[PDB]
Amino acid sequence: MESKVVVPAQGKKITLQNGKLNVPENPIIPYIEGDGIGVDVTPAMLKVVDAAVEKAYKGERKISWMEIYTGEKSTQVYGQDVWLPAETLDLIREYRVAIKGPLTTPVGGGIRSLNVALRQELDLYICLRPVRYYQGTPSPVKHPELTDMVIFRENSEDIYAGIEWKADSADAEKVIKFLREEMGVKKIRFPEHCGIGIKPCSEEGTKRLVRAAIEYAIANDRDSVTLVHKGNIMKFTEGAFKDWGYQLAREEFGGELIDGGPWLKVKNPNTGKEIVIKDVIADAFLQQILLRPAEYDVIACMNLNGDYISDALAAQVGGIGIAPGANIGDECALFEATHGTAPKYAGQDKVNPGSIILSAEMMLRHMGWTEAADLIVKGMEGAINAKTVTYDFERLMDGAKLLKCSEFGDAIIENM
Amino acid sequence: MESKVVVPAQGKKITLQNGKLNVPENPIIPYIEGDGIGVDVTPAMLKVVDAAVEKAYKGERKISWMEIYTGEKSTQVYGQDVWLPAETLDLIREYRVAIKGPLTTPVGGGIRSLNVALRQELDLYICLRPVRYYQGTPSPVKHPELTDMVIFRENSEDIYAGIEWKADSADAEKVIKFLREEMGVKKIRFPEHCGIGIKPCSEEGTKRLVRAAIEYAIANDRDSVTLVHKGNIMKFTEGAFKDWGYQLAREEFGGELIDGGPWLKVKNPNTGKEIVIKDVIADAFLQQILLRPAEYDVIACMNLNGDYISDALAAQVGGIGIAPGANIGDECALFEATHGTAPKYAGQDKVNPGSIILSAEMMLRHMGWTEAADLIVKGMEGAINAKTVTYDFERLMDGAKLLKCSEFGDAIIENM
Ligand SMILES: NC(=O)c1ccc[n+]([C@@H]2O[C@H](COP(=O)([O-])OP(=O)(O)OC[C@H]3O[C@@H](n4cnc5c(N)ncnc54)[C@H](OP(=O)(O)O)[C@@H]3O)[C@@H](O)[C@H]2O)c1
Ligand SMILES: NC(=O)c1ccc[n+]([C@@H]2O[C@H](COP(=O)([O-])OP(=O)(O)OC[C@H]3O[C@@H](n4cnc5c(N)ncnc54)[C@H](OP(=O)(O)O)[C@@H]3O)[C@@H](O)[C@H]2O)c1
Ligand SMILES: [Ca+2]
Ligand SMILES: [Ca+2]
Repeated sequence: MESKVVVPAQGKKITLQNGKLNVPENPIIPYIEGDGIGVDVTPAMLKVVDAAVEKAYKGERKISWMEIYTGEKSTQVYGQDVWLPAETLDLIREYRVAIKGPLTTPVGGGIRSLNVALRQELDLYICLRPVRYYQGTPSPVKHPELTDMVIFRENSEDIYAGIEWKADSADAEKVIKFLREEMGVKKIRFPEHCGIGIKPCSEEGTKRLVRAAIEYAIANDRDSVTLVHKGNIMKFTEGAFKDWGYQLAREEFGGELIDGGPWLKVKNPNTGKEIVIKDVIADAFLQQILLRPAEYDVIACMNLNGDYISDALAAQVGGIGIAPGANIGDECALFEATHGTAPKYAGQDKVNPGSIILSAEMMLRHMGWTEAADLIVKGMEGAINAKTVTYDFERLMDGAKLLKCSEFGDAIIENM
Repeated sequence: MESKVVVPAQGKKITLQNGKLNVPENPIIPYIEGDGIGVDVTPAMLKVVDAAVEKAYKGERKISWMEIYTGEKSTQVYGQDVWLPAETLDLIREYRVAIKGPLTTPVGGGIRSLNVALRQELDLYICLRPVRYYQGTPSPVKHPELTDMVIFRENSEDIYAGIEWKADSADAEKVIKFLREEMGVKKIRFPEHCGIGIKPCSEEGTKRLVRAAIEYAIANDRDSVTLVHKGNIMKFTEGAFKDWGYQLAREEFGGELIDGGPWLKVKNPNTGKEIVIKDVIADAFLQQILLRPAEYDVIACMNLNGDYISDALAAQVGGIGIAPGANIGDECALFEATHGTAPKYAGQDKVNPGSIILSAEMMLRHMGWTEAADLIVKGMEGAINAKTVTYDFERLMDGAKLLKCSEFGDAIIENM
C-alpha cells in the first residue's frame, strides 16, 4: 500500500552514466537491516561507516542512510506475507549502491531465498568476495598470510536457479516421466519418491562473469585467474563453464597458450604483467587452497561452487566473521557479508561485525570514497592487533579480551 | 572376445551368506591397476599388503591377486574402445572384494567416468572415506589431530547420475522447451546456448545411505552422525536428504529429540552411548571442519557434497596422499583411494601410495584380516614418524628425507 520508506530530506541520489558513478557529497544509501544477527551487525556497521566518513572528510561528506525492507522486518512493516516488497527492488536499482544484513532462508520448504531473489531480480550476476588475511587474526592454519584471493562467483544461474519439484508431487512425476519416456533417460536409480532439480549453465552467463573476473585481474594487477569447475562429471554445465571461460580469455583479452597449454597468459595492458588463466577441478581445489594457497589469486566459478569456496577460504583467515562481499550488476550493486543470520546468536550482541563492516569498506571503495575505506581497514587491523575481539576470534587465541559486537565496532573506530 | 583374465590356480573365491563374508586362507582378490599414477601406487600397494599378510600369518594366509581391466590398460588388452569390459563388472561381483587404482575421466566431453560407471553398475551405493590423523604427518593446520571423521557419501544418485545435455544440442533445446512451455519454468536466465543437468535425490537412495552411516556409528561406538546438505537452496533434493535422514533415524533407530530438537539422540544398543544425529548446511560445514573439527565424527551426505568434503577434510591431515576409501554395496565392495590419476606425475614413482595402501588396509579389515591391517597402520605410522616420506609430505616439513613412491612402500614394510 502506502510506502513506509522515508527518503532522507538532506540526501541526494547517486547517478550512473558511461558506466561511471557520480557520487554526491551527501549520497542516499539504502540499507536492509537483515534477519537474525542483522540486528547486531547492522547498527555496528552504520556507526563504523559514519565514523570513517566523518574522520576522512571532516563533515564535507555524509551518507544519508535510507532504511528499506525485506525479510522478517518487512512482514512487520508491510503486513503478513510481505517478505520482499516491489519497492525494495526498485529503490536498490534507483539508488545504485546499497547494503544489506543477512536474510533467513528456511530449509526443505518455506519461502525461496530472498538473498537469491534480490540477486536474480536485480540481475546482480557477480558475487564478489575478497578473502585476505588481516595481521593478528587467529587462524586454524599455520600460514593464513598466504591466502590473498578474490572470488568471482556466478550469481544468476546454476542449480541455484531454484528449479526443482518435490518427491511424489504431480510435477516431479511429470518431469520424471518426460525424462524417462521422451528423453530415454535410464540413469535415475530410484524414480519413485524422487525429488528433481535442474542445473542450467549458459554461454552468456559464464562469459559475463569471467569477463568481470579478468577485468578485475587487469584493474588490480593480479597474478592469475583460476577457473574452478567439476567438468569431468558435469561435462555440459561445469565443463562448459571452463571451456567458455578460456574461450572468452582468448577472444576478448588475447589470451595465448603457455608452453603448449592448457593454461593461457593474458597480457595486462596497463602493467605488462602476464596474467595466468588456468583451471582446477573443484574437489582438488579445496585441497589446493590449503596446501598451496600462494598459487591462487582471482577465482572464477559457478554459483554453488563459489558458495562453498567462500566459506572454505574465509575459514583460513579467521572465518566468516571476517568475510565481506558484494553482489554487482550492470546497473547497481548490493553489498553483503558472506555469512548468514546465525539465529542462535541473534540479538546477543555477540557475533563479529567485521564481515558487514568490510562489505561497507567495499561499498565505500566502490563509491570512490577510498580515504574512508582506508580508515575502516586501518581500524579493523588496529582492533585485531590489540586483541580486543569478538567470540569467534577470542576462542582461537590466548590472552585476548572478549568484546561484544557493539564494542568491537567501537574498537574499530578507536583504532582509526 | 576371449577373456584375457587369468584366474589364479592357487586361490579360492570369497563367498557371502547371511550378509557375512567367508574368506578362505587363499582368497582371490581382483585388482585394477588404474590410469596415470596407478602405475606407481598399485605395485607399492601389492608389495605392502603381501608383506603385511606374510608377517601377520606367517604363510598360513596369502592373497591370490587377479588382475582385471578397465581404463587405458583395458583398451590395450582388449582393443580400441574397450574401456570397461563386461567381465570386469562380473568378476568384481563374483569375487566379492576388489581394489582399484584411480581412473581418468576427461573434462567437458569424452567418456563418462569409469569410476562412476563401476559404482553405478555394481550399485555400490556407499562411498566410505575415513579421515584421521597419523602422528607425525605434516599439516597446514595447527591441530590436525582433532580431525577424526568418517564420510558416508551417497554413491548412486545426485547430479552425479550423469544426466545432462550439451548447449545448443537438439536434446538440450528439447528439454528447455519442455521446462519452459510445459512446466512453466521462468527462472532460466539465459535459455539459449544453455547446458542442462538433472539432479535426482530419492527417499530410498537417501535412507539406505543414512542407514549404513548410523549402523557404522553404532558398530564403532562413534559420537555423532551429521547430515550435510544445502537444503535451504535445494529444498526438494538436499533438503529432502536431510528430512529423510532424520526420519530414518527416528523410525529405525529410535532417535528422540534432544532438548526439543532439531537434533536427535540414538541410543547405542551395544554401549549405551547416546549418538547425536544433527545437520549442518554444506557451505558452513566447510568452515566448521576447520574451526571446530572435534565436534564432527560420522558424516552423511549426498554424492557431490561428499566428493568435495573428502578432499577438504583430507587436506587437514596431510592431503589426499593419505586418504583411503571404499565403494560398498550389498553384494560386493571395491576399495579405492580418494585421489585421481594425477597425470602430471604418472610414471615418476613420485606420489604418495599411502591412500591406496590405506584403502587396502580397509579391505583387509573388511575381510576380517585385522592383524594384517594393523601391520599396515603400524608401518605407515612408523615410516611417517621416521620422516622418510614422499614429496607431498616432504614439502610441508623441515628435515625430512624425500622418498620415491616405491621407497616409501619399502619404508612401510620396514616399520611393520
Ligand atoms: N547472504 C545471506 O543472507 C546468507 C548467507 C548464508 C546463510 N544465510 C542464511 O542464514 C541461515 C543460517 O544458516 P547457517 O547457520 O548455515 O549459516 P550462518 O548464519 O552463516 O552461521 C554459520 C556459522 O558461521 C559462524 N558465523 C556466522 N556469522 C558470523 C559472524 N557474524 N561472526 C562470527 N561467526 C559467524 C558461526 O559459527 P560458530 O557457531 O561455529 O562459531 C555460525 O554458527 C540460513 O537460513 C541461511 O539460508 C544467509
Ligand atoms: N576415483 C578416481 O579414480 C578419481 C578420483 C579423483 C579424480 N580422478 C580423475 O583423475 C584425473 C585428474 O584429476 P585431478 O588432477 O583434479 O585430481 P588428482 O589426480 O587427485 O590430483 C589432484 C592433486 O592432488 C594431489 N595428489 C593426488 N594424488 C596424490 C598422491 N597419490 N600423492 C600425493 N598427492 C596427490 C596432487 O597435488 P599437488 O600437485 O598439488 O601436490 C595432485 O596434483 C581426472 O580425470 C579425474 O576424473 C579420479
Ligand atoms: Ca555461503
Ligand atoms: Ca574427489
